[PDB]
Amino acid sequence: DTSKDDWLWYKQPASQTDATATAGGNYGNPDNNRWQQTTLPFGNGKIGGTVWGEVSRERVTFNEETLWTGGPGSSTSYNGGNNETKGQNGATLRALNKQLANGAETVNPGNLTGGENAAEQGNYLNWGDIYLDYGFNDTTVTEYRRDLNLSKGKADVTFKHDGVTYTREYFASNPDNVMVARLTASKAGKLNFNVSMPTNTNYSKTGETTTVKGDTLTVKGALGNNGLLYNSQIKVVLDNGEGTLSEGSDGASLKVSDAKAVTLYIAAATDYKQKYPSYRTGETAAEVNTRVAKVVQDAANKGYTAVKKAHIDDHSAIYDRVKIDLGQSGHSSDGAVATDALLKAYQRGSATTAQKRELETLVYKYGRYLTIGSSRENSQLPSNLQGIWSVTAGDNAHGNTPWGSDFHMNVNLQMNYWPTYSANMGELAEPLIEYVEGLVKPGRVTAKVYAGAETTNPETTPIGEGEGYMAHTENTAYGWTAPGQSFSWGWSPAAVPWILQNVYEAYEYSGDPALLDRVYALLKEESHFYVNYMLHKAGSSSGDRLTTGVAYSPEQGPLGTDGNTYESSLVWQMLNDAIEAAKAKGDPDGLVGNTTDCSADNWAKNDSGNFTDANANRSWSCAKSLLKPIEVGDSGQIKEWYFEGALGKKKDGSTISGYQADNQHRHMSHLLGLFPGDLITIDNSEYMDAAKTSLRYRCFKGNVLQSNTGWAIGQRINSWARTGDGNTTYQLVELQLKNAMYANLFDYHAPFQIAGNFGNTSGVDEMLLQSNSTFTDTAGKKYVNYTNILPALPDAWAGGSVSGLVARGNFTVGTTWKNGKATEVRLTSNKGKQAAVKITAGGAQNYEVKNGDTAVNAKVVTNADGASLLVFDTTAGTTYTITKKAS
Ligand SMILES: OC[C@H]1O[C@@H](O[C@H]2[C@H](O)[C@@H](O)[C@@H](O)O[C@@H]2CO)[C@H](O)[C@@H](O)[C@H]1O
Ligand SMILES: C[C@@H]1O[C@@H](O)[C@@H](O)[C@H](O)[C@@H]1O
Ligand SMILES: [Ca+2]
Ligand SMILES: [Ca+2]
Repeated sequence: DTSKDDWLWYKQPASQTDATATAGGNYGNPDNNRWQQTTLPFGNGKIGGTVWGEVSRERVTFNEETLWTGGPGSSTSYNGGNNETKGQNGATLRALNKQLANGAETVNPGNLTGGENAAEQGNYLNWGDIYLDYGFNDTTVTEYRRDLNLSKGKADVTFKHDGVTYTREYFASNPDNVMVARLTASKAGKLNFNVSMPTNTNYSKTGETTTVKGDTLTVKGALGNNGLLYNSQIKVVLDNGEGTLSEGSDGASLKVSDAKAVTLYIAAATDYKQKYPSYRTGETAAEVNTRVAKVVQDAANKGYTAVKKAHIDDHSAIYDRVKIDLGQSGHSSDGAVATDALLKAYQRGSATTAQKRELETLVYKYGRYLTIGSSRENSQLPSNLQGIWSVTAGDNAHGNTPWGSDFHMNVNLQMNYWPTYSANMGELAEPLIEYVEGLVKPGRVTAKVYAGAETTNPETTPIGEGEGYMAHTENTAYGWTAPGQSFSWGWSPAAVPWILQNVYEAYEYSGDPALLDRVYALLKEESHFYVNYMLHKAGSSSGDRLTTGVAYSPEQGPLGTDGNTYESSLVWQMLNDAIEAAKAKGDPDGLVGNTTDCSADNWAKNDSGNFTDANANRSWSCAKSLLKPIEVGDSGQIKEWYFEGALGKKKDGSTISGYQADNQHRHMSHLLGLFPGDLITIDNSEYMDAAKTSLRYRCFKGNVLQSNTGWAIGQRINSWARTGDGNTTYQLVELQLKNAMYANLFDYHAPFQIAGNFGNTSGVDEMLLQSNSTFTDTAGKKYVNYTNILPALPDAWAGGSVSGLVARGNFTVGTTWKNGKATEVRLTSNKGKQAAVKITAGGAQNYEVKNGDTAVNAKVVTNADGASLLVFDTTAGTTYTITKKAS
């Protein structure tokens, strides 16, 4: 019974599905454009398919997460893009900073660049395709449907051809490390097809072979760019013997005749490893082949029913954690509409309320689905710009694949991991944590070359004990931590502080001690790096403060300013978090310090880069207090640059060079303290009005809401949510759905970029629940990371319910509301932490707490603004119910 499952579903194959939305760069080929707008993704965090659902020549576009060009072996001098001749072991940066300190508003930052060789950078590759050719004379069908069952983690295709009902089922199992295709024909003798696996023609190879052994084909080779070994295998299994399984008449296929029912077991691997400097397992071609062979052998020995059960079990265990009911229709509703038609209706303004709710909740749920498919606990790599799904390939960076489908760390990679915790998929953040840990070794090289932070043995010094690791915007599978070849996107060292927010949240949401140790080690060394090498006393262009020196604000404005709001906001957050992590550990390193004898003069350095006063206070508390990251400009906006006057102008009325004149720059790099950070909050709201002014300019021309890239709308959804304005937040949700989603619900730039799918999920979470702020009651008592129920509920969602969301401190949160106000909150304490609960839609002072059959003593505390929390002790594993006071 699949009647209660969430489906995306279509009444026609990918080839006949609407692909008329903006294609974007790199998708001028019709077939590639069709791919990104209309195919349905599935994956196990490692391998992925995108299903076309073609009646005759069926196609599943195929990926493996580690098929990456570039890195060691791409040249004989691979050093992660670092240009020693430009960086001069920090000397270049030190001299440019002195020019800024001496009053310059900008400098020529041309030698703060690197990463010049595109072959060394490399990119993510589409592996190729699986073709299942049914031979058919005509493609004439009835009762056709293709779907993606998000609830069971599988794709389905069904049609009736010539009296024969055909079925296809595809999934990729994490427990058994295998992709499965189940193919059936209704009447015996009537399942005939050829199975092949061509690799993308557009990457170079060395010694590729397609081979047929038993019921198994193997494509096998090495990448020509870097020697990376790849191997994929399809094992065909006819149902209990019946059918002619023969080698294809071209040596490169397997032919099935006169079945019945078939199960294909599909597996793939490379010899990649996240292991600096070699990035290889050290396997031979023959070893890779044996490995891959086992996975399909074992899958085949388990059999279809067993592997399917284990996959659905594993998938639904994570997928079913969160339920949402806004009064949506679904695939089983009377009058149900296909997903492509629903999208068109929503865009037209012809969709009913129920259909609008169906699209909004489907998109929400798809962001959770896509996380499960691209980013599992045992993935070798986090989700990239496209998750794990791509059709394009070329050897070099900045080539055939847009932005190399890379790890883009000046908003996109961060966005990928915004909903991971709040949407109850905490374990799925593990590959991100490992990736950032993976940046330490190569980033120590960058830190040395560009900022003069030398770790004595960068390969064997534990994380936390080195001098610092530096990385920038464009990153890869191979420690490409160098700044890019052009400064005006390439230089962004605060990328690391930022991604460390995503990493630190793993601890904030769980309270796990093992995670605390890992996040502490990362924060300690990056905080060390900034304090000792990056920060300097600002010159006159940036006022009285420590700044981060030569800066670029992603991705507009002047090149090489004396810090900026982006870097200062992020370093402020990082120090805030480092201090919190140190405190949770007992501050065993004595690094928190204090603000006694605290001055930006404490950062004076001699010619060598050693501090003039070895003993001056440069503690984490001191540095934090000296950043002063937020300044309000003459349009009442948060300034993006410290010399800013009115919006996008200098104090003299001239235009800020490189500022996007219509005010709609996609990035909002100066508002990171509002979201995802904790600098500007509803409780600490000194700069809330300015953040809202800045947001209005970045989203509106007068009273008219502007479109933008899918990810940019996604960040705006989250930012507006943190302000408490549900109505404006919802307008941005509608905008994203109308203007940045293809028929397959992939978010687009254009072209397809997955970050906005993840940002949508996060944004909806922040509407319904926030947990990042600090409450101060009238007596000065602080409640950090209090649970905020319904902080930005739109008037459009008058009633509904949600369960399974996660708040910081490790609480599971369900809430039911009607007439715009909470009727029940269910709070499950997972760690036994003291609860502190705000009910924004209703007022917590009007409610009371129970533990099953008993009343809980909850204290009502309020602040200056007449807002209240319910404050109560809890025990691990207990669910508390909060309901309106009853007589
Ligand atoms: O060259 C790498 C940088 O590309 C920027 O994206 C450009 C894109 O390459 C160009 O074709 C044009 O259309 O504008 C885009 C945005 O300016 C990235 O934004 C930057 O991060 C680098 O990847
Ligand atoms: C993946 C890329 O990330 C940043 O470079 C943005 O400025 C681009 O517009 C694009 O979204
Ligand atoms: Ca992955
Ligand atoms: Ca926080």
